[PDB]
Order: sequence, then structure tokens, then C-alpha cells
Amino acid sequence: GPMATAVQNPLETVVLQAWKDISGADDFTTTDSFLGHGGNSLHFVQLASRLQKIFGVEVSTEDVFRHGTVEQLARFVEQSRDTGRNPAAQTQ
Repeated sequence: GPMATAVQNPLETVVLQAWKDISGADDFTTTDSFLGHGGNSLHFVQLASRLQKIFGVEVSTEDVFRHGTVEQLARFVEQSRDTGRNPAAQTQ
């Protein structure tokens, strides 16, 4: 293949563990479609609200659907969660 992780952020890993905990699908990668291994119902509602409270982002159910992949999902959060970047030091 091209690379191993290539450009994989640990944030993407959170998106995957979110999906794994909800759907049970483990053999998903960051470039694969988390868009419903089987049940594509409320399962996305749970993970969107999950990332929301984890990184301090505002991810909606349909926002999940607009990204398509966990990587591109994480990209939304990546940029948005930077607003609270380094919250312990408070960027002082």
C-alpha cells in the first residue's frame, strides 16, 4: 500500500472506537465507510453526540452523513476542536 497510517490522526481513532462501541464493527479503517455496517439508523446519532462532548465540537447526525468516512468526519472535529486547543494551559 501507499503508507501505514499515512495521515492518521488519533482523533480518527476516537471516531472508530465510537463506531465500534455502537455498531460492533471492528474491521473498519479510517478510509472505510462507517456509513452503516448493518444498521445505519440512530447509530450515527450516538457517535455524533459522542464526538461533540469529547472534543468540544458540534457534530450533528447529518453532519456525520455529509463526511462519508471516519477520517473526513474527524477532519470536521479536528478543525473545530482546535477552538479549545490546550484547555488546561488555556493557551496562556
